[PDB]
Amino acid sequence: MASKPIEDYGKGKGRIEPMYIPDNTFYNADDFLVPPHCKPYIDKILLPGGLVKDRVEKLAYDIHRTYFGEELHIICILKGSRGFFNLLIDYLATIQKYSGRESSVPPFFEHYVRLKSYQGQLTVLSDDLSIFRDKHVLIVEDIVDTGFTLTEFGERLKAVGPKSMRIATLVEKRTDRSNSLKGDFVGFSIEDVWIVGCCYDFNEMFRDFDHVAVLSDAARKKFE
Amino acid sequence: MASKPIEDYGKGKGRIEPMYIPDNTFYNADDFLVPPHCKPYIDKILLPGGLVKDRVEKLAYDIHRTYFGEELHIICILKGSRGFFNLLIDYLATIQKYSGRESSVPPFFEHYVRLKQLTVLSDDLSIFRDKHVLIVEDIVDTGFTLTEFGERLKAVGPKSMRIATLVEKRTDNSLKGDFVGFSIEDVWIVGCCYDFNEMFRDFDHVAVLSDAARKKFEK
Amino acid sequence: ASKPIEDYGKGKGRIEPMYIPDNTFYNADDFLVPPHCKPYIDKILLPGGLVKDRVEKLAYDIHRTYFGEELHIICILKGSRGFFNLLIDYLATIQKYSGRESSVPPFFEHYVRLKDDLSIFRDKHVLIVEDIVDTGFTLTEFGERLKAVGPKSMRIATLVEKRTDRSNSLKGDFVGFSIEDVWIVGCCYDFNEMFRDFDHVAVLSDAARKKFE
Amino acid sequence: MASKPIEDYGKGKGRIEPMYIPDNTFYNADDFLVPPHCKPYIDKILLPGGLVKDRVEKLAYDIHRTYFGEELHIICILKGSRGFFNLLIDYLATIQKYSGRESSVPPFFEHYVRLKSYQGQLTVLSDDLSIFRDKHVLIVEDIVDTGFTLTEFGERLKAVGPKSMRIATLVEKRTDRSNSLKGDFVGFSIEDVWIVGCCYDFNEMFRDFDHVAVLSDAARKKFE
Ligand SMILES: O=c1[nH]cnc2c1ncn2[C@@H]1O[C@H](COP(=O)(O)O)[C@@H](O)[C@H]1O
Ligand SMILES: O=c1[nH]cnc2c1ncn2[C@@H]1O[C@H](COP(=O)(O)O)[C@@H](O)[C@H]1O
Ligand SMILES: O=c1[nH]cnc2c1ncn2[C@@H]1O[C@H](COP(=O)(O)O)[C@@H](O)[C@H]1O
Ligand SMILES: O=c1[nH]cnc2c1ncn2[C@@H]1O[C@H](COP(=O)(O)O)[C@@H](O)[C@H]1O
Repeated sequence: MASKPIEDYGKGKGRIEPMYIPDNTFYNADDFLVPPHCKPYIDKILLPGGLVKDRVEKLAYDIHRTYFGEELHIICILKGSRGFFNLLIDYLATIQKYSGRESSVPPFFEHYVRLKSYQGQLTVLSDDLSIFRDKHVLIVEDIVDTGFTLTEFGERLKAVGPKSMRIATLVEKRTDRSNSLKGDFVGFSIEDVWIVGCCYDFNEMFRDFDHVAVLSDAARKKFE
Repeated sequence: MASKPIEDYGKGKGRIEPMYIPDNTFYNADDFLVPPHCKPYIDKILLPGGLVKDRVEKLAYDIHRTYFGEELHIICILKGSRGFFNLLIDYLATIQKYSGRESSVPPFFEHYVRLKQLTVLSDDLSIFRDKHVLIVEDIVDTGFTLTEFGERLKAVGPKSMRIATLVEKRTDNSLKGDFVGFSIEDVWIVGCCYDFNEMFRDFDHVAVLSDAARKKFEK
Repeated sequence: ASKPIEDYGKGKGRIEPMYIPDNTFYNADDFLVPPHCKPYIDKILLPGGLVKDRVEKLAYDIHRTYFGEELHIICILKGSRGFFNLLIDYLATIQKYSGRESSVPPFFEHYVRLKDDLSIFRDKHVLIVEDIVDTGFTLTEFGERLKAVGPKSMRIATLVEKRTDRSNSLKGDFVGFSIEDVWIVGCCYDFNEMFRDFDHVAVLSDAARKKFE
Repeated sequence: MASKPIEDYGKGKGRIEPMYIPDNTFYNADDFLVPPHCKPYIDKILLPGGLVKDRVEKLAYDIHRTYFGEELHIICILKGSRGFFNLLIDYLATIQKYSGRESSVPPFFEHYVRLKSYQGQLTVLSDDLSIFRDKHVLIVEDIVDTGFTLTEFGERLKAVGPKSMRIATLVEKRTDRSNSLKGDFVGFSIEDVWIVGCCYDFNEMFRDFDHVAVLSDAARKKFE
């Protein structure tokens, strides 16, 4: 199960389709507890924080099944993936701990990279990538929009010759701006809106909000 | 904030309206991790367990503001309300522990009653005379259980009486809670402590009772 | 898997509990204590997180013992509410992530209170969940009434057992901790209905006893 | 509350003393659920994972009081402080959300720096540190042993002229090798032993184990 041709990277071949959130589907912010610093700026909730956690649990189970009994090197793309990545590795460990079928291989080995995208150029702040040579690698990203970040990071990783490369992203946007790259383990498919909350930011703001929400015309102005 | 006329009980007067879940609107069970004993029987998830939790956090916040600084007696109607009740008391305690404005009264005093048509079995209610009482119920359908118990509780002379219920069904008129998580369509739900002949309580999400479920578990 | 009725209360074949030595405690000032409890809590015998870590292991032991079997778990209200809710969360999660699949639910829950119809427990595997065993009187007497209905098997899960001077003391089958003989409050444990919502297991202090007697 | 002379960095001046764990005081591993990959190696548990969580809640409350009202920039020292830092920011956000207060300022601003120490040399992998000029900065670290890493990193951060600089560390060791640096928000004071578990590693092993254990002889030999 862990094996996968390197050329399938970014194709999402053989993936389990993500949960589909239809266009214009939102919950009211007023039905949730919204902290004061966020209250003026949040109107519509796309993904309740608890719904995110439920979905991440299923993804972790899918990931556990793929890499069962294999060494798994998981890369957190900082800053955005922090929340998703921390949830995923907590579930991977717990699943492994309670599994009725045991292994002497740890559930994962964690790695961190900082990607700064300019759409154009991609900056990388990370340790040497040669460590990934011959490893099963799982890249964790918060959201895929155009696909640029993961495509060019993907080429830089293929150069060191990993054993396999897969992508986990919490959300994928349905957008005409996409280069067609898709993830292998995807939480949700959403319409083309800018989201905030649950680590998603807008100019470094709103990461601590517990739910995934849509901007607000209001908020774009005060924080642009 | 805590005072309120006893005859307002069951009217939902001045409440914050619940989250409205439109008819025929569900998540696909295949998008969630479903345990093997439930796999064959769950197809439509009405309320993900996380959505439940997020909503209960908000109700606990509304409850905390309603009884702030007041002695609050909360009654759990067993067995169905235990998961919501347990979630609610956990948020109440945490909200009070992290509050700026401090207090010497505990966040709640807990009490338990059970079901028998079923009615509540509640060992000597005279301890509720002159107390602020909050009754916690898993779901309100016809409103019979809460109406019948509410009359018996009124008889001991509580200081106030309010209802928290996770879900209220839209069914043909009717008793309403004060702190209500969700308004849903008139369907039978299982999971998250909701049962169908004692089955499905431990499933983590709120699902619609399927045909397969009904046929397998019908008494 | 399931066992002789006469072994009830003996803890026969059990895994001994974590043994907390006499006079061993944490300082309450190292923890966050809410204002209603702060005047009264000084010594923490069991941090709430240690209770949760230990309940995880007991739930795993219970999962193993009843694997594949229909398990009816009885919660002795009100004190056992915290422990029982922890236990059933873990039992369900362990089953859900096991992957070593089973069609029976992880448990069927049941509730009893202190001063009902036990007939439903005839021919059932029963686990009685109790918050703490002190003299053992509560579980001895309840056990005799449950034995009268003819359960298939009976075992006891108790979060704590006190070390008393009593001989032939009732022992549980899945026990979290052995502690010194002192009154404890917090984590659902009470003193005249006070302190249940505090997050940690504390020793009842003199101030607490005098204030809440 | 949040102001403090830059010269006091590393002195733990005016701090709330940590929980003191006496020498040779531990829990037995058999009383906990230990996953198959760790089972042969864990004997002694110094700090159950749940005791860590309860302690970090108190430390989060202390931090919350210290920076109440101000903009707090908290830096996660990768990789070891990942789990501590994640717990910390969860608590800070939850504390603020439930507070009587109605702040308009977010509970924190997150930042990540990977440090690699050689006792010597210190490699700093991060985004530009000059964004911390005139900010209240809290450095989050997993454990202070010699104090070398935080002394050297402290000097590199003083060069951008932060408004204040404090240190949160989950554990500090009672050692002979220490240069005397001590943290301002410290969870525990422990005897001088190597610890693994709860993100603490021994050559990149054991991070996912849920409890803080002492490195055993079986672990050393196996992972030396
Ligand atoms: O809706 C959004 N909210 C917050 N960040 C986003 C959003 N969409 C894209 N991004 C950011 O842009 C990066 C990837 O964009 P891509 O390279 O166009 O696929 C993510 O890793 C995020 O940092
Ligand atoms: O859809 C359902 N699923 C599970 N239990 C239900 C459902 N609808 C009603 N009940 C049970 O019926 C009891 C009382 O309903 P009511 O008295 O008609 O309002 C509730 O306390 C529930 O536990
Ligand atoms: O130290 C204690 N704190 C709180 N309740 C206790 C304590 N010791 C005994 N109890 C209560 O007394 C009952 C057990 O007493 P026993 O029958 O003497 O074993 C339990 O149901 C508890 O709820
Ligand atoms: O007992 C230990 N277990 C795991 N890592 C440790 C231990 N002691 C020190 N370290 C690592 O060594 C780094 C440097 O500690 P220093 O000696 O104070 O510079 C810390 O940030 C830890 O990551």
